[PDB]
Amino acid sequence: HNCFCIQEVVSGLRQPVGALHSGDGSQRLFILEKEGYVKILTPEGEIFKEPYLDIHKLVQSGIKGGDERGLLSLAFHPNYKKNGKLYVSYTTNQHDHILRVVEYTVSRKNPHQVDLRTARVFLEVAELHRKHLGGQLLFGPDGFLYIILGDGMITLDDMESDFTGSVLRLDVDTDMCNVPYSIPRSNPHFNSTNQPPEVFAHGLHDPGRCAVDRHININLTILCSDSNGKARILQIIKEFKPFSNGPLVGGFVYRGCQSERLYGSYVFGDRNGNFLTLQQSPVTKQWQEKPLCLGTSGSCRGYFSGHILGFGEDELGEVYILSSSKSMTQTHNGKLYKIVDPKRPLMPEECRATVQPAQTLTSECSRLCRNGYCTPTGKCCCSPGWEGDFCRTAKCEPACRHGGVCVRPNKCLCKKGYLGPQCEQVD
Amino acid sequence: HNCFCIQEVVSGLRQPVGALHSGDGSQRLFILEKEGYVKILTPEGEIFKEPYLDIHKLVQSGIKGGDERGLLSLAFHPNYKKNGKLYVSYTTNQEPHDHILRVVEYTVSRKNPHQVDLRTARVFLEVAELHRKHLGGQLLFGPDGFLYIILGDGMITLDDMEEMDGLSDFTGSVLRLDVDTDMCNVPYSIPRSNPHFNSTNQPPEVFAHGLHDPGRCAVDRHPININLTILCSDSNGSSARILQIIKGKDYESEPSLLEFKPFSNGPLVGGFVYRGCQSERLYGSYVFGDRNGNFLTLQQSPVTKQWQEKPLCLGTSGSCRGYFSGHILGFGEDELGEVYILSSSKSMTQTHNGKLYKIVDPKRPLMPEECRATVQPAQTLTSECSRLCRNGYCTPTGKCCCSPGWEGDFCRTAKCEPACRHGGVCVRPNKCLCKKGYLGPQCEQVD
Amino acid sequence: KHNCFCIQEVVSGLRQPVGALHSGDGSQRLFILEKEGYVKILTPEGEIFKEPYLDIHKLVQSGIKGGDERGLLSLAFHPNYKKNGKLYVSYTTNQDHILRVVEYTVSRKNPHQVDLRTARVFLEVAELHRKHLGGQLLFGPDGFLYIILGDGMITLDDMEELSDFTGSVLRLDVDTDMCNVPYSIPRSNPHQPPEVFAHGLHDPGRCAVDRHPINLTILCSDSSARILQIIKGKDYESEPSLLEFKNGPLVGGFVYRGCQSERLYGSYVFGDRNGNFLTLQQSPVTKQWQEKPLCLGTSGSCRGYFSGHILGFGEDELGEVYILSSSKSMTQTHNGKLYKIVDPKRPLMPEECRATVQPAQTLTSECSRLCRNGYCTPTGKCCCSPGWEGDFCRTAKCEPACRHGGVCVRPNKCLCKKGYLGPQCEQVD
Ligand SMILES: O=C(O)[C@@H]1O[C@@H](O[C@H]2[C@H](O)[C@@H](COS(=O)(=O)O)O[C@H](O[C@H]3[C@H](O)[C@@H](OS(=O)(=O)O)[C@H](O[C@H]4[C@H](O)[C@@H](NS(=O)(=O)O)[C@@H](O[C@H]5[C@H](O)[C@@H](OS(=O)(=O)O)[C@H](O[C@H]6[C@H](O)[C@@H](NS(=O)(=O)O)[C@@H](O[C@H]7[C@H](O)[C@@H](OS(=O)(=O)O)[C@H](O[C@H]8[C@H](O)[C@@H](NS(=O)(=O)O)[C@@H](O)O[C@@H]8COS(=O)(=O)O)O[C@H]7C(=O)O)O[C@@H]6COS(=O)(=O)O)O[C@H]5C(=O)O)O[C@@H]4COS(=O)(=O)O)O[C@H]3C(=O)O)[C@@H]2NS(=O)(=O)O)[C@H](OS(=O)(=O)O)[C@@H](O)[C@@H]1O
Repeated sequence: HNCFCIQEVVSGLRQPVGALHSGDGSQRLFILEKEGYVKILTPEGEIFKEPYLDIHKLVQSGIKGGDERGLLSLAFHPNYKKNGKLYVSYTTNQHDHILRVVEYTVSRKNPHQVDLRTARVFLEVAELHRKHLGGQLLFGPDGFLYIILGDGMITLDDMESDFTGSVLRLDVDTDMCNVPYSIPRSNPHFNSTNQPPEVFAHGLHDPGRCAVDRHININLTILCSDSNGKARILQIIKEFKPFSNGPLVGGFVYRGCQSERLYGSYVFGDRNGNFLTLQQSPVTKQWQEKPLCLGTSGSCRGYFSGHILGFGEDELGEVYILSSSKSMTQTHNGKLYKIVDPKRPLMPEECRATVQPAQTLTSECSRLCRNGYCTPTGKCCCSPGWEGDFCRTAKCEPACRHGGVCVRPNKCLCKKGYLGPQCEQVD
Repeated sequence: HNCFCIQEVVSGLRQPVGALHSGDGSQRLFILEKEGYVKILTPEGEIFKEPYLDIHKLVQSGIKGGDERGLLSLAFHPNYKKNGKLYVSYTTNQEPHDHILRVVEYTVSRKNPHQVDLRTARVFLEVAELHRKHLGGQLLFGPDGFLYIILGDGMITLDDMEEMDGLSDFTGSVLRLDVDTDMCNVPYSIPRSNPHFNSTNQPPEVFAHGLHDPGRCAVDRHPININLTILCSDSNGSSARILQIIKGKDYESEPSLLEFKPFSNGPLVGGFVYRGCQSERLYGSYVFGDRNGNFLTLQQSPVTKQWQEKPLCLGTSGSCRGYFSGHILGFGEDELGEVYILSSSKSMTQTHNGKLYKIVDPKRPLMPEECRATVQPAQTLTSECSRLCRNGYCTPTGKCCCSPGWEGDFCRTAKCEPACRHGGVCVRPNKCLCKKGYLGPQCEQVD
Repeated sequence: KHNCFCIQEVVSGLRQPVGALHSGDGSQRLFILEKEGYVKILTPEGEIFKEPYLDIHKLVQSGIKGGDERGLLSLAFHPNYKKNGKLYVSYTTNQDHILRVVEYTVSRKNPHQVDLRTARVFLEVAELHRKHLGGQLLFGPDGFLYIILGDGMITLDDMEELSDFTGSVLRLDVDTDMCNVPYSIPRSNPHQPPEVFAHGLHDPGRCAVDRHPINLTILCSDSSARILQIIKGKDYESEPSLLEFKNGPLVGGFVYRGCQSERLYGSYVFGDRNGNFLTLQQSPVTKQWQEKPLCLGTSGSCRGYFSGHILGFGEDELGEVYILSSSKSMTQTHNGKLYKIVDPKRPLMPEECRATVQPAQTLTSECSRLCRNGYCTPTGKCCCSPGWEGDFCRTAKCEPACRHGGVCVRPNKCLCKKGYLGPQCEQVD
């Protein structure tokens, strides 16, 4: 057989929706739980007791299976190793609910938990329903943040926002302390003032997890599965197939090292673990499906528990399955499964990488900027009432007098003998 | 009424940390900048363009407020007018540890009395440091002629010591070295009066220990039947305490000479003993002050011999004002004995506008008849050592210590080992200039 | 150099300071004059108020070239300013140009700002050139206003006309009740136009004015150096200096009547552009004038020099004197400085020189409180605007008069009784 196999890595999870790495060399795997938690899995296989991110109070999650509200996606800044920037999309309530896209920053004190005080709202998408929400975040090799939103089943209500069913592309590397993101010049509606500049492409309804090929001859490829009504696949570069009888969870482009034959393949799978591969003809540019099969080889088995909720990718490129059921949710037993090529060793010699354990932030901005926030580029944006280079000097208007010092905004520390808000009074 | 006043002398300084004179009669004031500069203020009120000392590349200085790294202290040898010797303590990181607190000896340029010859650096001590607070390192000479070094505890915990990675037996102690030595191996010798000079357990340099985060210490010279008095402010952990320094005491287990809750604007920056001339009433008094210019006087009860704090007030009299800009960073004393405060703020640092302020007694003239002194302008080095000793270094006493490969009274003759042969001349150490007919590194072979 | 004085910097960041003075209201404020047309307040604690005391830089024509004397020239506070808030200002404007002397009044709402609407033009002297302008304002111990004007004109220019006032010392009485003319002529004036008290000056520096003398004394410098004593009805053309001395010509002078310096009391001090000072003192024995040099020397922080060139002098309410300096370099950098003269032989605050600040109060006179449709004379009489009459000008005047019992509410506006129409209620309905 040419089949692959599924190996259980961890269990005891709650409604896992995805997993990914930070690209800092630490080979940590960050697991997303719908209720609003992000947990760390170390390379030795331990789950840290303290969540990396706990926002379950902010997050509105649904009870019933099929309620898509919750924590949707996470993307680490391409330069997270130096600036500790990460991005999160979740649902909350204030007009049913509102889909947020927020930036967070890792604690300068602890590289394994996020400083919750560093939240910055980037986008707030008004939502009217609880399905077709999308919410995937990813960075392209251009360095830009892509946001993939469903349509939220809005149509006649649209006549009465404007971001649903589109792929947004923001530039998070801005110096303007006014706006959290700037629009890249390449966007199709930059400075048009008729369509939103953030919109890069539209027309999505209920997209699954999109496969992201990163490859020279082409910069970036995003393939999405989509099921408006009972499936179709869509390409964004720099209707694609008549397959039937499926509802696809999503897909990935395998760039791992354990499987030689799977390299470069687009893999898609449905709720029940039926996997297919997509192959484009370089000659005819037409897409074709071949099933990918699972079979048991010792410990790694040709099956897994429950239903697929999302996919994972570690820093070495190996891909994962995240599963749960209605039985596994109340029992608090979601699982993380690795996809293995049983034809190949578990650690082929060429696939070894040395763990570089995660270090605290070393950048000049995080170290000295305290009365404001740090942009991903490093500019320290001061809070109101501060103006230093790192916002360390307070502003007092009117100025402190009789030698007073402006210690905090509009607060004068007077010398003995001088009173009043600006030390203007004598005796 | 009975207040003092504060007079601005110069501005445009960069994070000044202290000021002092060289005792050579020139009435120059040397101002210390944290980033690693020493500037000269002439008696006529001029700041020289060229710094007296520029070691800002050597110096590791800190950005954060509360980051104490930088140029810490300076002390002129008691005989600087004759030998041009000065001592400097700064933090650097060029040699495990966080940074290293060095105490170095420099010597004024023999061509220019207003610049120090940077090539004459001699490292005396290198104290490994682990943190960036409680590390203050004040340098001063007592009337014994010895160099006192006052080091904080560098916030080094007891478990840090159990590894003894960087020896740092010196933190939290007062070191006392004898710099007037002739041994060219060691830079300083230990005075026999030291309490541990033979003890193989305690360090011989340690004169007293038990300090944590001491401010600038007041140095009375009695210029009261005792030879030496040194008072330091100290923060045991907030409830500021003041300490008298006497041979071989441990100030975790020694009574603090006074304890008073702070004024809440800041802990005590430090203090001085006023031996100036402009103010009659202030003579002999111990003054201490906090970050915000709250000044105290220490007065002993003749009845109980107990010390007590008494406040001093500031008030405006024309140009002389009862306030000043920013926060106190350090103190100053000129050659006539008048005391100064150096101030800066967060706003004054980026503007590069630290200031030097003179403390004035407005009840007295600015130049009372008796306080007049004649300026003796600084002269270049005339000592026999600086003039003739060229292949080595000069000890503060005058002995010329040769570099490896040199000998002579003033190290003027090179050494060749093995010696040059057949009339050859030893021109540089281990280089023979042979006469024609004789070859080889020592002219040993005959042709 | 045992007897020198010293210079202590008080404030900087000024722009072309030309003088400083106090208001004699007990507040110990020091009012600094900036050439471009500003007057700034320096508090005794050494602060400069953000808002100027007087901002007339739009009205003022000031000069660019070094040696162009146009700008704000002088300021003098009325001797009773604490009660009536009257001040006088001399500046140049061009509507070559015209040297104006105007009266202002401190805002009834704010004692630290001048009500710009209370201007009263007293004199308008036509000028033809930009040098030799003088224009010093001062009140003598007689209570009269003295105005000291230079002359930048030539005889050919006189015939082509305009100013009967240039090169004279005018003496006006500002304490008048006549609402027609802003000033009346004192009977003692030698009555040249009646305003002239003495004439014949050319290019005078700042004149010293002694108080606490039995006599009246005003000394002026004039262009080795020439100094003049001013007396009623005197022609100073071709008149010798009091003494011969001798280096720049003299900027001006003052009489030290301060308290910090014992030895300097009663002396006249003069200085040139570069800080070379001389002193004139009358001998108590023979009443004769005598010259003594005054030197500057460093005493610790107090220094025997200063930056740039002297532009004018200052005097605070306690009588201590000041130097105002700038250079061609300090003007572009916008860094003029105010320097205090100190006697280092004496304490900075001698026991006997202490005075308590009486902070400035809003106007309390009956006139400023009740006179609303006119202006207040320094005496207290309320002078009505056209179309108003009465003790406090509170009753409007209607011409022709209102008829049929109508009430004259606003000037030439009748409030008619029911049954009567028209601008004077002349028509019956
Ligand atoms: O403000 C205030 O005040 C408020 O507050 C609050 O409140 C709330 C709360 O909260 C909640 C809770 O909470 S807690 O606390 O408790 O936690 O509650 C509430 O609410 C909620 C609830 O729930 C309710 O209400 S009440 O009142 O009632 O209670 C509601 O709910 C709802 C929902 O919402 C809806 N949805 S939507 O979307 O529309 O909106 C619905 O649901 C439905 C649907 O359908 C679904 O869902 S989802 O999610 O998905 O969307 C589900 O479904 C299901 C079904 O039904 C079933 N069936 S049965 O019959 O069994 O029943 C199943 O399935 C099935 C079927 O049939 C199929 O399927 S399908 O898809 O098609 O449908 C299939 O078929 C099959 C067959 O069957 C066979 N045959 S036989 O015969 O044998 O059977 C064969 O043929 O085979 C086939 C196959 O086929 S295929 O497909 O495969 O080809 O299958 C079957 C089976 O069985 O298997 O199942 C499903 C699933 O399930 S689950 O579990 O997931 O669910 O569901 C449904 C139902 O209905 O159930 O509806 C619901 C109900 O409604 S009513 O009417 O009732 O109203 O609402 C909710 C909400 O959310 O709200 C409360 N309220 S109150 O007022 O009451 O108080 C809140 O807040 S928070 O914070 O919480 O948020 C709010 O409200 C406010 O704020």
